[PDB]
Amino acid sequence: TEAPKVTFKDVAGAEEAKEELKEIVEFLKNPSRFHEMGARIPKGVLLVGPPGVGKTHLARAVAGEARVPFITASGSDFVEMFVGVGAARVRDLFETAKRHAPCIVFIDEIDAVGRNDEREQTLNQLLVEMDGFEKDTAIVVMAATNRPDILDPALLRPGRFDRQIAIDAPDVKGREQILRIHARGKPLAEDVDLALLAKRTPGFVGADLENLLNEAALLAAREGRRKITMKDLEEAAS
Ligand SMILES: [Hg+2]
Ligand SMILES: [Hg+2]
Repeated sequence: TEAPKVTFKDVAGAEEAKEELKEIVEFLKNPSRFHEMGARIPKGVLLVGPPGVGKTHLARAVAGEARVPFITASGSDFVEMFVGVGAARVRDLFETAKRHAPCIVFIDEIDAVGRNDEREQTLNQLLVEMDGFEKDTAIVVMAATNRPDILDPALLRPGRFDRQIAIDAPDVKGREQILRIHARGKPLAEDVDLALLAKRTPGFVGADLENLLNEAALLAAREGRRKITMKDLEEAAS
């Protein structure tokens, strides 16, 4: 019931995405206004971009910026459940979401569902739940993927995820943020400059930054060293 603490001011980069999401935010902040105005918002937004680019974080920031609940679920989990259970769970998800107007329902790993009885049954239920939305339903469904081209076309038809928003690799601030988060718990030498590390890793995604630190940690750990140095980070980079 408590909206996330994360807001747009906490999201580095994604400047274009934020612009395109302004409309969703304003709707979530005052759904009654858009209803009375007879306006019409998507209700289905797909964030497109590579893994470790901050897609989930941004979606959470939308709920935070609008100070509205952020209800999460995983397409992966749904499909892992017994045949029919994933569908039943999809059903439970939207029934619960409807008791919290307005809100954001975020389906993680939509690829698992949109890309086998389990998957199909889960997908058909999601399709039905989305078509089941009335123009008055104060719900915005968000999802994320990097391969929108191999996604079941049905998920992109009008009334569903008919709004896509590109999310590129993190900018220098995004990378620094990712690096600082993953550096927690790792002993760094005084000469370690995470800000410089971010500047010198343009194009890197969350996974690369994570393996860079882990690989630096392993080197220092293997050589029996007590602290990770800037050189270790530079060596682990490639
Ligand atoms: Hg809702
Ligand atoms: Hg991360």
